[PDB]
Amino acid sequence: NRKTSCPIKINQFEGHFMKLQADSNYLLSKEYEELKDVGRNQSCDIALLPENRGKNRYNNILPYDATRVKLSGGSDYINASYIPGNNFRREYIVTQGPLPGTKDDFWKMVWEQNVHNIVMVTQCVEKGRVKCDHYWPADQDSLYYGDLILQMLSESVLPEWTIREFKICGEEQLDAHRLIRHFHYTVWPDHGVPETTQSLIQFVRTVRDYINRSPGAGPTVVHCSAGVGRTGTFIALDRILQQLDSKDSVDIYGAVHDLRLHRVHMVQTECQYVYLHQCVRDVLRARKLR
Ligand SMILES: [Cl-]
Ligand SMILES: [Cl-]
Repeated sequence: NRKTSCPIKINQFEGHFMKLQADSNYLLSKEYEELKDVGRNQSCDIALLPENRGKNRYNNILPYDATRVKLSGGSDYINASYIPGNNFRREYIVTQGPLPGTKDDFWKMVWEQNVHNIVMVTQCVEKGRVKCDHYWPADQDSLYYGDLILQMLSESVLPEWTIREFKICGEEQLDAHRLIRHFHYTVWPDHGVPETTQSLIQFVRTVRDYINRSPGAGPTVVHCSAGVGRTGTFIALDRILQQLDSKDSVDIYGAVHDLRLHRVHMVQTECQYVYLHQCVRDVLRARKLR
């Protein structure tokens, strides 16, 4: 029944988005609402098993069975979902903020899934509430995490994000040792989206640049506290900005639709949906004049 895609010619985008926003977002809200049930036929039965409650930060925010990431061994559960790319599977892994009791699991998944890049879009504490464990080392002294050894090589604080590099080694499969880059966006507001489009556009472009210069990146891990709206907004913006560099139409609706198929709450508020439109708007406004 419902639309899976709403492509807009770039030359029409400014007017499209104005029309969507007219009459207090009348049409924007109607469009957003058409996405409401996408993916929602899918079960999370494994995530709900009695063994796994402690492994979920939030008991009501769970991976679908069909797209969950599995750990090797006798207890395969982690709160994490695969997101396919346009050209190949497993472009992204979306996950929750690791718990003290799941941080070893997190690094095991990183190792086993050949991940080279992690994007974190939450602070560890927000508004007095714990949102994520500090699941990486506090300094440059090496530490075991389960069967893995980790050592932080650098930690670089920038105005709106912090970039860390780690050495990691686990049981040898496709590699025997690895460098991990971690991109920590530190300024997402406590309720609402970033104040500027520029900030997240530049964060997404920076991460994408680092990924693209890797000889082999693996899936990119993206997490907030729950692996929900902020993470989905990040990934959607990555897709949308690449679209603007390749095609003469942009499909924000489709980008969000595609994410919702694979995990609950991928772009979770109308405000995030609006923000994605504002980002596209602003890029196109600039380009029109250059
Ligand atoms: Cl996939
Ligand atoms: Cl791809």
